[PDB]
Amino acid sequence: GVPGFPLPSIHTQQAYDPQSDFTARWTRADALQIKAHSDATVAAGQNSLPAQLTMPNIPADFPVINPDVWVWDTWTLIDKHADQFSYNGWEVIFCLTADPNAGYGFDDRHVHARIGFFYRRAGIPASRRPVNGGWTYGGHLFPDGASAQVYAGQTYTNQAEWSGSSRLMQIHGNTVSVFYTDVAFNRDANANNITPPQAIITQTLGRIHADFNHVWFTGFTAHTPLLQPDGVLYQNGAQNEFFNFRDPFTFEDPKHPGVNYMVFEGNTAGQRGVANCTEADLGFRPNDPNAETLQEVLDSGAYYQKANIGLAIATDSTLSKWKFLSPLISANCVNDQTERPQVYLHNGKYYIFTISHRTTFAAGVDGPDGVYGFVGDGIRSDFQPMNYGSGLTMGNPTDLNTAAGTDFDPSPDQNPRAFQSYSHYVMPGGLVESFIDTVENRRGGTLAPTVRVRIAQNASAVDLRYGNGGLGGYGDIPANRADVNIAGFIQD
Repeated sequence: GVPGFPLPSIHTQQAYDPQSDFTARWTRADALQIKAHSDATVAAGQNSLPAQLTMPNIPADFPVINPDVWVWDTWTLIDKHADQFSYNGWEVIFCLTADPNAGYGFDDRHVHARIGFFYRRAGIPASRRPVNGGWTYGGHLFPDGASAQVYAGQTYTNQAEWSGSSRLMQIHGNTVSVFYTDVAFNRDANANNITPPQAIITQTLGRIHADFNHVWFTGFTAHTPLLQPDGVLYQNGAQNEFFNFRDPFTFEDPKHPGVNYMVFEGNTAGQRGVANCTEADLGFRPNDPNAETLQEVLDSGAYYQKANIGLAIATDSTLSKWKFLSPLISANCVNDQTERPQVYLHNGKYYIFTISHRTTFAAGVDGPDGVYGFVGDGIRSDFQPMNYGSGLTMGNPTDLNTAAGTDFDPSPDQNPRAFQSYSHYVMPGGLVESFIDTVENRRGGTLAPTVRVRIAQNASAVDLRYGNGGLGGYGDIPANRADVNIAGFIQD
């Protein structure tokens, strides 16, 4: 109830059938709360965010995970409940990787990304390992031809492997199903698409292995298209050449064993630039003195920002086949990007976490790059945005009062840590891993210090007593469960 700003929308948190068609809305009313709690008295380049929603500062002299590989979106090996498993004594993490010494600049790595994996010994406290994580690099995760099979006999200039998840299919076996986003591009000489990009959510099954020294994989030769945008629940390339569709995360319905769901980044279907946002996407409470009109918001171009978090359900046991369901959350007229959705269980509630960019917010809505959060009573809920009704869980240190800039061209009046990290993922215990983007005109293609957020109902707070003032050591992505498979172990 903050002076001069609209009240946040009302959200019940009530569960709905996941098969139903109810979509929660991260409304303008909700999102505007961010600038409502942003301290407007700060000096140029100081953090205007509320201190408990700010991520600790990353040091300029951070280490690198590996001097020979660029590393960003990073996940690890999880079961159907998102618990993180070591395998026969090893921790493993899967990364979008790229090559520093090939021709291209950090910012153009994306059309080049390859999934790689790192490993290190399990069961060891972070204070006892190298400053840079101790991660030894295993190489590419997939055999070289294999991800491009999805686009065999189509024409493109670039085909890359974008992020997703790795699921331990057998809690004490070795089958892993990697879900990832198999993208293709057809760029002209100025990097413009002559033809709209393709993103296809893809499964590949493979087996993990480990001896005493060394981790490795087998399989990953079969890459099965699972989902691609249909242009009716999820926006496609024909509709918007800049459409988002990626970041598959799967899980077993906790209240229903056997049934599997997946959550992924999307956009609200339809042709780009259609000005079809509704009073519901604005979500103001009746007679609020500070509400905006639908006509104002439209006139301002906000209808260009049309993110959703999508849902799909596996149509059998193998996770090789899936049906789209109505989106879980839309952010029409609020933000174009809700990346890396995950459902997360805590205290018998359901949390959707997703990350976003300051510069994908719609006109007149404003917030940091970082992690945004929603709570409810089920998989499909009338989700309540976290903290002051805003959705903000943990932003990079940002002055919201001054211009944002970019991770390659910083504005002088903005904070040098606005782009310190991205791709935050919330691990059991509320531990948050992420990659370093920009710290004081130092680009990091590398893992950021793991950090912690205590989560309490519809609110959160960064734990300033985690590790070292909140900073928990670089690349710390720890396993809370152990897969001890003696029989595949002796099969080396």
